[PDB]
Amino acid sequence: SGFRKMAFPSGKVEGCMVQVTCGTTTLNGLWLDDVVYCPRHVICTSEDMLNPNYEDLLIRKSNHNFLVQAGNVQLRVIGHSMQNCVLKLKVDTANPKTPKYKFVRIQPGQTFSVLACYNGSPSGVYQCAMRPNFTIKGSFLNGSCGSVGFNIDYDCVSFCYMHHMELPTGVHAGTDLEGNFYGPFVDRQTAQAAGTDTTITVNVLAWLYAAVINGDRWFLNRFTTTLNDFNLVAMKYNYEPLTQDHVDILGPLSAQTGIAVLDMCASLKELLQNGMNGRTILGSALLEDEFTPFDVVRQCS
Amino acid sequence: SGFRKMAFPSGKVEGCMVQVTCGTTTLNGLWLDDVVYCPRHVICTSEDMLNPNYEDLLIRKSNHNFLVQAGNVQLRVIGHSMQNCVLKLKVDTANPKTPKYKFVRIQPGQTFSVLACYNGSPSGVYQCAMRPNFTIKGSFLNGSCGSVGFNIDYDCVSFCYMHHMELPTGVHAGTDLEGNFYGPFVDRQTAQAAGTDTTITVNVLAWLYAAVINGDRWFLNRFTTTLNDFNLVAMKYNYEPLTQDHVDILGPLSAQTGIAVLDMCASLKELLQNGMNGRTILGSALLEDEFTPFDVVRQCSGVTFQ
Ligand SMILES: CNC(=O)c1cc(Br)cc([N+](=O)[O-])c1N[C@@H]1CCCC[C@@H]1NC(=O)c1cncc2ccccc12
Ligand SMILES: CNC(=O)c1cc(Br)cc([N+](=O)[O-])c1N[C@@H]1CCCC[C@@H]1NC(=O)c1cncc2ccccc12
Repeated sequence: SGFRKMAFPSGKVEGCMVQVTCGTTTLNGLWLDDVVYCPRHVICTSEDMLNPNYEDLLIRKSNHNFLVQAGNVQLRVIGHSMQNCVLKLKVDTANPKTPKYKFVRIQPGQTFSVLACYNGSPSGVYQCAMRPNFTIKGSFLNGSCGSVGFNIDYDCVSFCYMHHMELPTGVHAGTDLEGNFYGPFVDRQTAQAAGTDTTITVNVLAWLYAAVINGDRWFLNRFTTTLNDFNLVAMKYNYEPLTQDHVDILGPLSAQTGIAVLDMCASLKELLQNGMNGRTILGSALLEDEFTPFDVVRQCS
Repeated sequence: SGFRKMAFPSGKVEGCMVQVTCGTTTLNGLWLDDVVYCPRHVICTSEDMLNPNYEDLLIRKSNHNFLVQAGNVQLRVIGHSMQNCVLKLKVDTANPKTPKYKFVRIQPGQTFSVLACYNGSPSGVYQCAMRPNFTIKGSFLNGSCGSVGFNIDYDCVSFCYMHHMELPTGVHAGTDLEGNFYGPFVDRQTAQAAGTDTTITVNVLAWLYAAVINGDRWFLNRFTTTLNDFNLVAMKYNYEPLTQDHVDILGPLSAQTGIAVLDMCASLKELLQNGMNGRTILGSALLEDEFTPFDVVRQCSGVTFQ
């Protein structure tokens, strides 16, 4: 028992972290097989960032203009290309520590583990959720670009995020590993306000099921609601509307606990309307929305 | 910016995790050089657990009763011994992925990362604190015994915890890597109770400094308090007494923020008495006590590891 914010073991990703330097600009890269992936803004100077022409900036660089270092050892570049917002550097050798991997584009509300790196060396590993406004509330400092987010399934690493920037509100924005940004953000130094965020309804429901599994059941009530009646309450408290696909994804947790999803929604409605009255759920005084149903299943059997 | 419950990179420890099977029992072992360390209760049947005599039960086993697998490679056991509550199995082959390591016994309130493993496979990593009652509030299922907790200094892994059991109240208990339990617990299926816990004060102060570093300042005030006056309020709300040593280790965070420790203590005193008035600190409606001053510095300055 117990329920913790748990990241995947980072070893398989650590073996892929390199340093990428173009001019004086240096950030982290992801070395998989014979390709190194990193944010394309490594080819920009600070003044370039205000209004970059990435296609022009790329021709004025060359294979020799890229300095890739794997553990203080330099790698040699044999090719350069740009796919959306990621730079791809073909190198001399396939990484011998390349894990079984895929590139995936996650949906908002899905979670993943981030390996925060600086100069190609890891600082820490933590769990994040792709927020409905396509930011993530990460922990990143200057030099962290190129750090990646990932999930690990039975020995295959699914890379889903590469870090590009911190917005003025302190949240983070990035691309998938094909270089397409999550959300409407762009790799330019310009006003880009993230839209207002919302609470991930299905994740909050997943976490309440985790609480019931761990013995917290004071919030269960005898009432029920419909999907439409619940969604009227959700919009009032800035919760994502609940869909039938979300109900189905909670099916495993509803079956293990015997609590129907729309019954749990009735419990959630009361929690939104009345608060918690000085109680906690899984040690939290607030409703937690960065655990997916699959995150709950993994820890809660 | 941002502040997360952040674990160490686990790769170095992942390379040491093996599976240990004795009879119908399988749990995790830690393979360092040519030795595998694991909970000694792997030699017990369920009936043995009610009142085991480990010295007798170990005399009754042999090298061949132990099946050790590192991934898909079987390792052959050439010796078995017991050091307190840990079993030590000498194997023919040294782990080529053995990192620089030490075995340390941590103090209550200190933090570490747990690499949750099952059948020798790492499943997840998270940060936890050694609670003042010498339990940890972990996330563990059946088969997790032998999972280890650790810290990393540059390239050296300091192992400090090996998981042995879940108490009936749902918290977790274990040993250092010399086999000595943290707390008054024993590896026996018998009535056992953890003592009453307290809040780790120096960690709450560290976390408040992390909040200021991240721009949360609404809880700051113009007052300062004395050590004694604070401790009078702290002990009344089940907080650990604040010591001069705790003030000194908070020094870097105090200097980086320009907020004196006893100045922050005035904020903590008001927070303990009055709550947050519907506000949050680093996204939490409660005071967090599982970040040490060193954890805060490591995360907010970008300390890295091999
Ligand atoms: C801060 N400002 C922006 O992050 C930013 C904002 C916008 Br709008 C657009 C871009 N853009 O287009 O690349 C940005 N990235 C910067 C531009 C050049 C390359 C990388 C730069 N950022 C980091 O190094 C960085 C990453 N993570 C957390 C941080 C925390 C503190 C300081 C810096 C970071
Ligand atoms: C649950 N019960 C106890 O864990 C327990 C309780 C007491 Br009282 C004493 C011991 N003791 O003496 O070892 C215990 N360990 C068990 C006995 C034999 C060896 C390993 C056993 N535990 C696990 O497999 C385990 C570990 N962590 C979380 C779990 C969650 C659910 C189920 C099992 C676990």
